[PDB]
Amino acid sequence: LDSSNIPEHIAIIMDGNGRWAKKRKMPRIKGHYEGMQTIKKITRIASDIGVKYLTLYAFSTENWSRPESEVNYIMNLPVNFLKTFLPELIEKNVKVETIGFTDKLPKSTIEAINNAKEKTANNTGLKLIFAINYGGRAELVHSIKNMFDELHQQGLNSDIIDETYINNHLMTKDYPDPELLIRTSGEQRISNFLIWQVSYSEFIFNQKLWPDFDEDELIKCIKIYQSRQRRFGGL
Amino acid sequence: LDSSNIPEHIAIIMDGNGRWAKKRKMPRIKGHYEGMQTIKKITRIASDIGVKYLTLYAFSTENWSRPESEVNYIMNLPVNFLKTFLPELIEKNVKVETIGFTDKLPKSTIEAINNAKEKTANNTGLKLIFAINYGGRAELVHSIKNMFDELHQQGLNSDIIDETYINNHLMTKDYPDPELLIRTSGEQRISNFLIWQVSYSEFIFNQKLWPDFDEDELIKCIKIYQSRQRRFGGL
Ligand SMILES: CC(C)=CCC/C(C)=C/CC/C(C)=C/COP(=O)(O)OP(=O)(O)O
Ligand SMILES: CC(C)=CCC/C(C)=C/CC/C(C)=C/COP(=O)(O)OP(=O)(O)O
Ligand SMILES: [Mg+2]
Ligand SMILES: [Mg+2]
Repeated sequence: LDSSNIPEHIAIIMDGNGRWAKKRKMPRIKGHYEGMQTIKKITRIASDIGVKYLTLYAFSTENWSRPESEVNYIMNLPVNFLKTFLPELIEKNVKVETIGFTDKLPKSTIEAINNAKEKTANNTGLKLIFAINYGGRAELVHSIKNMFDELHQQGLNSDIIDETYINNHLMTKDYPDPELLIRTSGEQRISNFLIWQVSYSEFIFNQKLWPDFDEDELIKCIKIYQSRQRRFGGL
Repeated sequence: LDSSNIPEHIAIIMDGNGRWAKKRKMPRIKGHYEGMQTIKKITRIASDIGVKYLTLYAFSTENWSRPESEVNYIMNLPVNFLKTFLPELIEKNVKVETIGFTDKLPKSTIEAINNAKEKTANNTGLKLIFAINYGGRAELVHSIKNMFDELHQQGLNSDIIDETYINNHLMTKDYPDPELLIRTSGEQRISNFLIWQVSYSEFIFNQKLWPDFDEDELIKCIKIYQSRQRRFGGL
């Protein structure tokens, strides 16, 4: 890797958990258990190579359509993840954050995530950002409702609204846009993830199912990214 | 092709014109001339197989950064395209439309496009939609400014705003979202194209440079699309 060109913000769509379990004739939830564990692997390497922000698509606003047993299992898994891994996150200087409508989560999940946020609030290393009950269209709807009230309450007109003003009212207002979006499993689509923020991101569609995605694969994606030629509409 | 599953709306990022000319040691504008001609090829096949909407990314809000000679050439090419091809568009029942901030175009280009719009306004076949001076972030900024005024002038609160209401205030309010987004040249990014509307589109990153993209290649992309398994967040 060119150590002077580590991306600041990698976003990942963690797809293929279900297929990983079905290849092994196991229930879909087993694939989610293993995908939860794989988050720990990827968090370690991203932190050790100096990525600043890692956003993971854990549960979309459309995933409520799935069987309740699967929704409940995914929504409970942060409790298991933090019980075993929070001490290492604190020691590695990682700061835990979320984006999405996290008030809809089980109360025990809200409590475990709030505890992890408070215990890492002053950490200055990798920001590990879980997008949970998150979707780009609903993010924009919410941000638009807030900008409408804010401008009216500040006695302002919509002439102030520009692309920059929108950036600063999104759930991702404190993060740069990702340079790199990775999706595993070989699907080629963004599925409502960060749709405003990925306007000029490089995309990598990695063929491994998420539970098989490991440190070496992350490094291979970064090396591919370092070969891309970004132009932002110019020459 | 499965004739019962022709996508209704294909969106295409027409990339690689510059590289096509540079491979031949020709100026970049020559590649744009040839890309203009290739639009005619693709319009014919899309219309003959029964695609309903074809949106082409002709000039982005970021492409103003490019050399003025190149911007002027691209902005003038619709005049040449319509002079030679408008009669065939009228006979093929195609309806010409645009999205973007088309008031910024040369006056002779505005006149030629307005003439083509008027002469095809009642056509019921393929909608051939040029995205010219178009970008998804600026589209959203403009739509947001309009929704803020509309709600205030109708004595409404922002509680009405939902994903549907946004769809109905975009430049693409009269089009379904594309099932398929194709980008030529092997770049893997969306570059501000239709960023709200492609939330669940299938992506195909075709390796041909745009002037080499032909009917056979379009049909191959549709056959790939017909093999994709779309899930919209569910199982
Ligand atoms: C700390 C924390 C957030 C833990 C929870 C992590 C976790 C298990 C997120 C689920 C991610 C998800 C919906 C993957 C999609 O694979 P898929 O089900 O679509 O797989 P398929 O396409 O092969 O069926
Ligand atoms: C009717 C009508 C709208 C005519 C005009 C069509 C036309 C020539 C559009 C230009 C499309 C464009 C900016 C392609 C990008 O290739 P690129 O310049 O980025 O190629 P490169 O990446 O290989 O340099
Ligand atoms: Mg999936
Ligand atoms: Mg290009």
